[PDB]
Formats: sequence, C-alpha cells, structure tokens
Amino acid sequence: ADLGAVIDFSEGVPQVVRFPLNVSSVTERDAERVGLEPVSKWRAYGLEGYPGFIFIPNPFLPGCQRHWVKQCLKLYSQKPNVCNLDKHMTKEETQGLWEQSKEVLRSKEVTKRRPRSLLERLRWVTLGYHYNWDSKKYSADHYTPFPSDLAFLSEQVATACGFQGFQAEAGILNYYRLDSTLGIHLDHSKPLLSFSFGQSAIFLLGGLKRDEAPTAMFMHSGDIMVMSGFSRLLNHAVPRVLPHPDGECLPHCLETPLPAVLPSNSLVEPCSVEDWQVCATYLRTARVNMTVRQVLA
Repeated sequence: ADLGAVIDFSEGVPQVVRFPLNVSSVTERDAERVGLEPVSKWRAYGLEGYPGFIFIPNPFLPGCQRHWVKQCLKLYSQKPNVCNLDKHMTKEETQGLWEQSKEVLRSKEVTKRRPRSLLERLRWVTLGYHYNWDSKKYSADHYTPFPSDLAFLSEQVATACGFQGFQAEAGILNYYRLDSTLGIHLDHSKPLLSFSFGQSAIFLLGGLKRDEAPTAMFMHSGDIMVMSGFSRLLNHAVPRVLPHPDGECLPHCLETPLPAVLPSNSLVEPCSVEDWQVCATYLRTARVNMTVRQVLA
C-alpha cells in the first residue's frame, strides 16, 4: 500500500467529497461585511472516514484577506491580550510593536544581524477565555475581550457549515515564520474554526488505523478548516511554513488590493499603503493561523 499524494483542495488517499453548505443561512450582505463571498459561491469538502472534517478553500472576496492579516499583525497583537511576549516584554513595551516594524522596514541596511523586532518574535496570542494548560481547563482569570469582528466572521462560517448558535469565546492566533520551531501542543461536539493567511503549509491529518501514515493537504492563504466531533480530536498546529514559490513572493489572493469603496456597515476596514508594506514584508516568510472555539455549554 503506497503513500498518497498531497491533496490540493484548490483544484492511497481517502476520498474527497463535496460538503453541502447551508447557503441560505448567511445573507449576501452579511458575508461581505466580513469579506466573505456568498456561501453559494463557496466550495467545501469532506473526507470519507472523517466525520466532522470540513475544508473550505479561500472563500474570501478579493483583497479582503489583507484586512484579516492586518488585524492579526497590528491590532490583535496589542493589549488587552495574553501573548508569548509577555514573558519578557512589559505591556507598555509591546505597544511599540507596529512603529518598530516600520522602522526595520525603512532601514536601508537589509540584514538579520540585528535584534529581532517584536513582530518577528510573535508566536501566539490568545483572546477571550484563557485556557490553562496545567489545569487543562479554562481559567477564571487572564480573560481578555474577544474581538467582535472576528466573532462575526467565525459565527458566519460556523452557520454555513450547519452549526447555528455557535459563539466565538476563545481564540488563539499563531504566527509561524520559516525559522519557527516544529513543536506540538472537555467536549468536542462544537466546532473549532481554523483560518490561514500568507505562505502555504502542509496539514497532516492523522491516520484512521493505528500506525497509518497521515493524510497530507495544502493550506493556502484564505483556507478555512471547520472541525468537530471525531475530527476535532485530530486538529493540531502546523509550524512548518513552505517557502514561497520561485518568483512569487505572495499568493495572488494577497496581491489584490481592497475595494476603494466598502459598505458603511462593513467590518472590513481600509489598509493604508505603509501598513500593507509591513504585512507584505512579514508574510513573505510567514503564515498566520486563527483558531476560534466555543467555551460555554
């Protein structure tokens, strides 16, 4: 029995299957409010043998991925949050993250023989309920507000996947660079939502039989994985970043600018030229992941 090829959901291996989305559960205007295409235009796939596994290739409107990258790099990394930098940086010091990256970016010396910027040292950010790894339950403290626009995005994707009533309550944002270390880390009826932006990576989905080789698949910028039940047990972080293709610094979906006119109720905001320079420079060698979970009931 041979080793399968890497599945590319964007074009020896378990059978790929269309997943039917509840296309009338999210209005066309609401999907655009957070930068998503209308659900009817989305593709979604399952895998035979893996109930609870959903894969949604890049369902984002052109240029709207930029809004979600900038939120992860520039806004969600700011207090109030819990952060890997809190080990060494004071809360006041972390407030200078964005201006520092712009300073590194404006320098004419291009070199890695220098201190790493805070953005380059960013590895994880948690929002909402804090998950205490010792206790292996959620904590009563280290609580930070869950950003509402990410909750609106999470709730819509969960609804279209058949999980109406889902509440975004615990988020973790992971930042992986080419030099990231390759480490590895209740009820699971409710889904967790996993978003990817930037460079590509390979998700290894655990074998069904014991000692079986995992099923491989590409995570492209904008891809969303919805996982619950049997398949939520199989979710894990992907710290390995694939280097960008020869000649192509960023995927084409990250090279489309945002619309000039957005709606006036939209949560997608404009992204300035200098702000996108920081995102584009960073994402040249990085992938950002967003994981959203429900906590209460």
